[PDB]
Amino acid sequence: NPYERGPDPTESSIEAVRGPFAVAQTTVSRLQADGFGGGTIYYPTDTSQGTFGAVAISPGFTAGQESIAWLGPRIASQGFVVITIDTITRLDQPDSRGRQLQAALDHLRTNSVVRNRIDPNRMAVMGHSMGGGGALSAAANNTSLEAAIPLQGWHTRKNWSSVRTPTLVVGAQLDTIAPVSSHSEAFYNSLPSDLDKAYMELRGASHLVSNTPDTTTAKYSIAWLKRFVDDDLRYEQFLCPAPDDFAISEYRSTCPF
Ligand SMILES: O=C(O)c1ccc(C(=O)NCCO)cc1
Repeated sequence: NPYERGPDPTESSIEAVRGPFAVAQTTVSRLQADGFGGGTIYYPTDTSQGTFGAVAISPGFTAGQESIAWLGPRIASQGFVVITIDTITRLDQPDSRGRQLQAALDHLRTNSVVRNRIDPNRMAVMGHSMGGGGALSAAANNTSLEAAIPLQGWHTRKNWSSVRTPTLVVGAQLDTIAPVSSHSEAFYNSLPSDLDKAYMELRGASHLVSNTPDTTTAKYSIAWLKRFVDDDLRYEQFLCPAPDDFAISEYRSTCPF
């Protein structure tokens, strides 16, 4: 596997706030951005091991970059190019949010500071609440995406039988804004039964768990991005079987992958 980056993983390594790769960040202004409201690109400086996969993360309704900013460097420090985006308007709906995620990804293909650091064939999308519903719409409109992770996602669309991208559904047990029963779990159930997928429910968590550094959210999101954006079979140990975490209230997967 030529896409493997960094040393072999442990529980502490996937839990670390910053991984091995030192990270730097560049900004894309609202004017510089074609198809989204701008954002911050986090990237590893060490290029000696090769290019990295790309990840785009979207915020929720009326939210901006800082609700998801802590995910940028945390994920990128494991060996990824991560752009956290602002939406074009504060009221953009989940279908629009999936486009701004794809436009942010495409913008990485031609970004000057990053395009030499990116493998444009291995990209993933992420999002909180409506940004999570957008992450599903971006996968449902681009079967070449390698991973999708809606974090407490929200969407009026319940049937996702057209997603072909390995998807990690992260719901919050005590979510009232987007309850897992009618949202997150409904998304996992309508995904293809043969798709490499997994539903993870965070114990005692509200809708706001992703707006602040949550280690459980970070560790499994890293494992998913490794196993699927890098095809890194070293990270399957953390997904198959069910993780032993009190932080996880429920878990269902298509393991082994
Ligand atoms: O971001 C929020 O504060 C928010 C956005 C949308 C709703 C809503 O109307 N969803 C009903 C469908 O379950 C609620 C809260």
